[PDB]
Amino acid sequence: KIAYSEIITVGTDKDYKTISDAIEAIRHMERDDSQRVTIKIDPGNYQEMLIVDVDNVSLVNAAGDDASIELADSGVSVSDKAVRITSYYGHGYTYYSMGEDYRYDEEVLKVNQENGYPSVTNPGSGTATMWNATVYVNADGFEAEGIIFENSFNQYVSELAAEDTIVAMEGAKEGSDGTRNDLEKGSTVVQQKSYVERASALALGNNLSDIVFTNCKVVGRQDTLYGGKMTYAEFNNCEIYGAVDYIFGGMTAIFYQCELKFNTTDNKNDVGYITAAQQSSGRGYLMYECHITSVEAGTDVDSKYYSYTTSKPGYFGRPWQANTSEVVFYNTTIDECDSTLASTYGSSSLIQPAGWLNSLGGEAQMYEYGTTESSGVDNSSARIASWTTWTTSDSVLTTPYLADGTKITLDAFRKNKSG
Ligand SMILES: [Mg+2]
Ligand SMILES: [Mg+2]
Ligand SMILES: [Mg+2]
Ligand SMILES: [N+]
Ligand code: NA
Ligand code: NA
Ligand code: NA
Repeated sequence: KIAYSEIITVGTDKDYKTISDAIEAIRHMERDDSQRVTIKIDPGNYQEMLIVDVDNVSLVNAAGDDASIELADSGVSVSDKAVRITSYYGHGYTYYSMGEDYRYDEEVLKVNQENGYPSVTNPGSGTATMWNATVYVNADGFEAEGIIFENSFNQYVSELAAEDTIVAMEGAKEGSDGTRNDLEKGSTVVQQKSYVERASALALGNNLSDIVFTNCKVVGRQDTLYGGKMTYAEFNNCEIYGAVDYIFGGMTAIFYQCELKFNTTDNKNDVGYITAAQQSSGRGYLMYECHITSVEAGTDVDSKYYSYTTSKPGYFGRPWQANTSEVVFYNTTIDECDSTLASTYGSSSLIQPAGWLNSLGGEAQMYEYGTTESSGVDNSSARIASWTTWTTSDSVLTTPYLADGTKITLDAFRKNKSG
């Protein structure tokens, strides 16, 4: 056991050299679980996977109010005032670096590369690996400020990925620019739809409380951000990036004044769906005064595959749990789509007129109140026109009240301490 420290630092001459090392130190502290530990991280690029299994821990950028969450170099780099926590496993591949707990281990890598075979087969999607999440939060009271969480699987070939041995397995998706193992460091060819599969940046476990992200960014494509059932999490002034089902799971979440950025390519089938909610009961997601928008070429993504001023139009979501899942879009501002893509895909709005799809789990309690369309269109009458049990008039609210009478407020989506 080591002493309690309320604040510990990460950086080349700080308390700890890696974020992993700092979390491991917290596991050894003589502290009550109620005593918070803040990990104050120097700006830098941290090629690490983390399991946060310690209560009341914060990850914060040492740059404070002057933190950046900007990407650079077509996704490959970050601002010098950014803290990026990144890793690269995704569905369909096994990795010589992967250890028994499904996380990267440099010592396992060395053994496996000497042996000529991996030691652990990647399950891929699902809760065994948390969709290969970079950061898996499995504790109460977790907070983060000014951090970029990323899975690079469909963003770029990282240093560590290029040095790993990556094995295509069941479900591997690849296009025509080389197999994943053969790509060199810095390649962005993995942004293409033909290489896309599920790879989470950030996953929250189930039954967790008091999780809050502030001024963070979460970077991925398919299944970027997961949160489990009965977890309360808030994302305040964050940026969430993705394509298919990029915010998913059964958490009771608030996205307060977030940028919701479609991270898609020119490929005609590369369409985004913001939410894929999976509640069996109770409250779902509250998207409160968010901005539906797009990534930018040269900072976030490679212009080779992103040729227009916006993403093509996408959708608010596709419910994963039938009937009982819940998402509320409240006071959303929706970009106008690039005029060329608007014509091609039949939508001036960056959200398709139908709004939602039944193509995952079915219909469920998907709501919209107070939309501003920057294009000036009014697609209210078109929303979910093909749905039969949750219909347009259930979804498109004229007053800010849900079907059970609940007023749409932040507090409606926070934990009720008496149960
Ligand atoms: Mg890779
Ligand atoms: Mg597949
Ligand atoms: Mg309305
Ligand atoms: N940026
Ligand atoms: Na860890
Ligand atoms: Na799987
Ligand atoms: Na790298």
